[PDB]
Amino acid sequence: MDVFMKGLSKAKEGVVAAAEKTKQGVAEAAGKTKEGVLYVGSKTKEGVVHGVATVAEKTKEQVTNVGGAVVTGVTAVAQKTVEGAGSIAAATGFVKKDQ
Amino acid sequence: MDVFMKGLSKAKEGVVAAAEKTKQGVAEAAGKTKEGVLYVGSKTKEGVVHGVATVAEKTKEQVTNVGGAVVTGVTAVAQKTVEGAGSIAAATGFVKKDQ
Amino acid sequence: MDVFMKGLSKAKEGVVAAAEKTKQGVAEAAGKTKEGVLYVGSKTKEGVVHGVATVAEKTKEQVTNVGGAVVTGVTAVAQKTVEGAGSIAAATGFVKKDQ
Amino acid sequence: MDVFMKGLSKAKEGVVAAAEKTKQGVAEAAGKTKEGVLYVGSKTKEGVVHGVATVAEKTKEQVTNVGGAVVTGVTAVAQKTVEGAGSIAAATGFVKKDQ
Amino acid sequence: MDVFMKGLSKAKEGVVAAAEKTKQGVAEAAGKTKEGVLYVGSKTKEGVVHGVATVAEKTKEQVTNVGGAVVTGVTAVAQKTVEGAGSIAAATGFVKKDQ
Amino acid sequence: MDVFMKGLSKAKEGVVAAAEKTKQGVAEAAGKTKEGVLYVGSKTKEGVVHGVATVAEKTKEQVTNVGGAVVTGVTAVAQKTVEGAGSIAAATGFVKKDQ
Amino acid sequence: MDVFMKGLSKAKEGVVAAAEKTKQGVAEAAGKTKEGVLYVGSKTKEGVVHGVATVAEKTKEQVTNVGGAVVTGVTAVAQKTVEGAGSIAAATGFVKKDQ
Amino acid sequence: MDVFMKGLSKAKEGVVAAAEKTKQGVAEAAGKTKEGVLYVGSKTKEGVVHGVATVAEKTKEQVTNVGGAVVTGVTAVAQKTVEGAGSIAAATGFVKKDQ
Amino acid sequence: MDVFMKGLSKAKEGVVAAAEKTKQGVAEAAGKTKEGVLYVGSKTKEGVVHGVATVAEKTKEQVTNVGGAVVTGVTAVAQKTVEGAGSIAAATGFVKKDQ
Amino acid sequence: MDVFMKGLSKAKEGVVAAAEKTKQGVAEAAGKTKEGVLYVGSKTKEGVVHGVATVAEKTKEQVTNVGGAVVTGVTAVAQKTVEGAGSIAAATGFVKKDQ
Amino acid sequence: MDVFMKGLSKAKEGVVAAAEKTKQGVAEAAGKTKEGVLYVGSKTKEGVVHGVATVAEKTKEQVTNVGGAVVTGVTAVAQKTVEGAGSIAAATGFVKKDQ
Amino acid sequence: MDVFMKGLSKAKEGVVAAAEKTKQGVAEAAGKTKEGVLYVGSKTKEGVVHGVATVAEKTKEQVTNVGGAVVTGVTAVAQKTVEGAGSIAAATGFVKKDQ
Amino acid sequence: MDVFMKGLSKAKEGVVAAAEKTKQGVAEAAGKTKEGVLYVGSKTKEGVVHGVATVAEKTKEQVTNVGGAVVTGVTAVAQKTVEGAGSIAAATGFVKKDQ
Amino acid sequence: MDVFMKGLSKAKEGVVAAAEKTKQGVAEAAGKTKEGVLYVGSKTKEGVVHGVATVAEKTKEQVTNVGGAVVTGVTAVAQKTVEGAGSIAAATGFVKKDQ
Repeated sequence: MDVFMKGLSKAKEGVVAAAEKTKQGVAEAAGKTKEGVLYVGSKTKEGVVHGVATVAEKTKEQVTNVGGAVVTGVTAVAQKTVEGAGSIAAATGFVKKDQ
Repeated sequence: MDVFMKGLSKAKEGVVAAAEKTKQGVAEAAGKTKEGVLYVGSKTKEGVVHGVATVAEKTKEQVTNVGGAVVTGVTAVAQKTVEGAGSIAAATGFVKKDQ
Repeated sequence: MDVFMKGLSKAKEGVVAAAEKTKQGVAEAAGKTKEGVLYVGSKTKEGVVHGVATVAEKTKEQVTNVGGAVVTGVTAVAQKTVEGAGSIAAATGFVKKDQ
Repeated sequence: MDVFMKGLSKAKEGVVAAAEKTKQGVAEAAGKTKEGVLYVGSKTKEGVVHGVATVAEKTKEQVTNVGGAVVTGVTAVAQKTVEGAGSIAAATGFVKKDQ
Repeated sequence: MDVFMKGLSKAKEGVVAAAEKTKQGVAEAAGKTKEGVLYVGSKTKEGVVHGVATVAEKTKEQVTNVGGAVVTGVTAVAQKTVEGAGSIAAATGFVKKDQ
Repeated sequence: MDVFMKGLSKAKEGVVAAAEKTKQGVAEAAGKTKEGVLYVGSKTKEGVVHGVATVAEKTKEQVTNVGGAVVTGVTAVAQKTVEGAGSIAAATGFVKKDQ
Repeated sequence: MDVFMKGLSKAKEGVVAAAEKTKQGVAEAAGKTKEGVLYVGSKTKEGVVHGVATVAEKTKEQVTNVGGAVVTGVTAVAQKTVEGAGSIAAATGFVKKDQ
Repeated sequence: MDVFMKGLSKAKEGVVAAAEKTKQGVAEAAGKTKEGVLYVGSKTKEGVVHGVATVAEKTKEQVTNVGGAVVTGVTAVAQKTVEGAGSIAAATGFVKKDQ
Repeated sequence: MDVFMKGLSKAKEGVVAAAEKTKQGVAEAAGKTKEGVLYVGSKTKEGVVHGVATVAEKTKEQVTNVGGAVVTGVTAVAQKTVEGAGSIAAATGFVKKDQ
Repeated sequence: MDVFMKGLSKAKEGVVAAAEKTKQGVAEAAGKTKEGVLYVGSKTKEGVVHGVATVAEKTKEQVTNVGGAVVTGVTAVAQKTVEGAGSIAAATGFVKKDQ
Repeated sequence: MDVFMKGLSKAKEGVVAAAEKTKQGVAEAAGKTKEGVLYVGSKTKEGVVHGVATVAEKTKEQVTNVGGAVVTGVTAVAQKTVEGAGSIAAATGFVKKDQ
Repeated sequence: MDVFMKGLSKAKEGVVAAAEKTKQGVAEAAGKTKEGVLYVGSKTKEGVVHGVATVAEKTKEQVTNVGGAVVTGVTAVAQKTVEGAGSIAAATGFVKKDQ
Repeated sequence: MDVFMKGLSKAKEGVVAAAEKTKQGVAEAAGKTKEGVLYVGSKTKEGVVHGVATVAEKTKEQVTNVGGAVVTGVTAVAQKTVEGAGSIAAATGFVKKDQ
Repeated sequence: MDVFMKGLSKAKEGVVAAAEKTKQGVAEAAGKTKEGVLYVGSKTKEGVVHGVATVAEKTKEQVTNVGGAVVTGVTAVAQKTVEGAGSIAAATGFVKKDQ
């Protein structure tokens, strides 16, 4: 009863190798990001509103604007990022050369 | 009953190698970020509002603006970041050469 | 019953190697950041408002602006960051050469 | 029942090596940052407001502006950071050469 | 029942090595920072306001501005930081050469 | 039941080595900083205001500005910090050469 | 039940070595700083205001400005800090050479 | 939109009369009793247990006894309560005699 | 929108009369009692337990006894309460005799 | 929007009359009693326990006895309470005799 | 928006009359009693325990006895309370005789 | 928006009359009593214990007895209280006789 | 917005009359009593204990007895209180006889 | 916004009359008593203990007995209090006879 990602559970010998997120001449934007997160036997409440109550004995109008989580206005621009000749962006996980 | 990521649980021999987030000539922006986080047997409340109450015996209007979590205005710009010739951005996880 | 990330639990021999976040000619911005955080058997309350109450016997209008967590105005700009020839940005995790 | 990150729990021999956050010609900004933090059997309250009460027997308007945590105005700029030829930014975790 | 980061719990032999935060020609700014912090069996209250009360028998308007934690105005600028030729910024964790 | 960071708990032999925060030609600014802090079985109150009370039998307006913790105005600038040729900034954790 | 950082608890032989905060041609500023602090079985109150009371039988306006902890105006500037050729800033933790 | 019991809502003339719970030579017992109760726009939690958690890495048995509300042992006895001759127990709601 | 019990809402003339709980030679017992109670726009928590946690790395048994509200042992006895001749217990709500 | 019990809301003329709890030769007992109680816009916590935590690294048994509200041992006895002849217990709400 | 019990809200003429709790030859006992109580816009905590924590690295047993509110041992006895002939216990609310 | 008990809010003419708690030959006992109490905009904590902590590195047993509010031992006895002939206990609220 | 008990708020003419607690041949006992109490905009702490801490590195047993409020031992006895013939205990609220 | 008990707020004419606590042949006892008390905008701490701390490096047992408020031993006895014939105990609130 094992839960895992990117690995080995029961092996006499093992190798885990990785190369991630190599960037050259890049423009990036993000509102909310979650990377490498584990939840085990826990509660979680994010961007939550419980109760809304609007009561009036006499009035003209009543309105309500309620929101849990909101993301607006994400922009990314890139112009002429790479111009040099012979630019190289390489990523390798595992190189094995034995004699 | 093991929970894990990027590793080995039961192995006589093992190797864990990684190279991450190599950046050259980059522009990045973020509102909220979470990396390498573990929750075990815990509570969590982030960006939460519990109760909203609006009561009036006599009035003209009533409005409410309620929000848990809000992110606005994220921008990234890059211009002519790389111009030199022969620029190299390399990432490797594990190099094994034995004799 | 072990919870872990980037490691080995039960192994006769083991090696853990990593190289992370190598930056050259970069511009970065962030509102909130969390890296390498562990929660075990704990409470947590961040950006929280419990109760909202608005009561009036006689009035004209009533409005409310309530927010738990807010992030605004994140910007990053990069211009001509790299111009020298033969610039190198390298990251390696583990190099093994034995005789 | 062990909780850990970047390490070994039960191993006859082990090695933990890391090289992190190597920066050259960089501009960085942040509002709030948390790195290498452990919570065990503890409470935590950050940016919290408990109760809001607005009561009037007679009035014209009533408004409220309430916020738990707020971050505004984060900016980073970089210009011509690197111009020298043959600039090198290298990061290595573990180098093993034995005879 | 051990909780740890960047280390070994039960091993006959072990080595822990690290090189962190090597900076050259960098400009950095931060509002609030937390590094290498442990909480065990403790309370914590940071940027908190408990109660808000606004009562009037007769008035015209009533407003309230309440905030727990606020960060504003973080800026970083870098210009022509590196110009010398053959600049090197290197970081290594562990070098092992034995005869 | 041991809680620790950057160390070994139960090992016949062990070595802990580190080199941190090597800076050359850098400009840094911070509002609040916490490094290497331990809390065990303790209370903590920082930037806290308990109660707010505003009562008037007759008035025109009433407003309140309340804040727990505030940080404003953090700036860092760097210009032509490094110009000499062959500048080196090196950091190493552990060098082992035995005969 | 041991709580520690940067050390060994139960080991026949051990070595703890560190080199930290080596600076050359740097400009730094900070509002509040805490380094190497331990709290055990203690209370702590910093930047706290308990009660706010504003009462008037008859008036025109009433306002209040209350703050627990405030930091403003932190600036750092560096210009042409390093110009000599062959400048070296090195940091090492442990060098072991035995015969 | 009227909700009521034992009464009149819209009537030019009305009469409400009642005689309740007339007891003679009686024995009564009760565990929990609720009489004449109104709930309007409210929450209510009585005899509630939220969460049950039983976790063991190694053990022999584990059992749990959980209960929300429990009533036990209610008894009533009456013997020869009434022996006098001509005992009367009368109840009347409304007697109207007009001339 | 009126909520009521034992009364009149909109009537030119009205009468409310009642006679309740007339007791003679009685024995009564009760554990918990609620009479004439109104809840409007309120919370309520009575006899509540929130969380139960039982964790063991190694043990033999573990048991738990949890209860919200408990009532035990209610008894009432009556013997020869009434023996006099011509005992009267009368209850009337409203007697109207007009000339 | 009126909430009431035993009364009149909108009536030109009205009468409210009551006679309650007339007792003769009675024995009564109670654990907890609530009579004539109003809750409006309020919180309430009675007989509550929040958290239960039982943790052991090594042990033999562990048990817990937790209770919110408990009532035990209520008894009432009556013997030969009334023996006189011609005993009267009368209750009337309203007697109206006009000429 | 009126909340009331045993009364009149809007009436040209009104009368409120009551006679309560007339006792003769009675024995009464009570643990806790609440009569004529009003809660408006208030908090309330009665018989409450917040947190329970039991932690042991090595032990044999651990038990806990926790209780919020407890009532035990309520008894009432009456014997031959009334023996005189022609005893009267009368209660009247309102007597109106006009000429 | 009026909250009241046993009274009139808006009436040209009104009368409030009451006769309460007339006792003859009675025996009464009580642990805790509350009569005629008003709470408005206030806090209240009665019989409360906040935190329980039991920690041991090595021990044999550990137990805890915690209680918020406790009432024990309430008794009332009455014997031959009334023996005289023609005893009268009368209670009246309002007697109106006009000419 | 008026809160009151046993009275009139807005009436051209009014009368408030009461007769309470008339006792003859009575025995009474009480542990704690509260009569005619008003709380407005105030705090209140009665019978409260905040923190409990029990820590031992090595021991055999540890126990704790903690209590907020405790009442024990309340008794009342009455014997042959009334024996004279023609004893009268009368209570009246308001007698109105006009010519 | 008036808070009151046993009175009139806004009335052209008014009368407040009361007769309370008339006792004949009575025995009474009480531990703590509060009558006619008003709290407005004040703090209050009665029978409170803040912190409990028990720490031992090596010991055999440790126990603690802590109590906030305690009442014990309240007794009342009455015997043959009234024996004279024609004893009268009368209480009246208001007698109005006009010509």
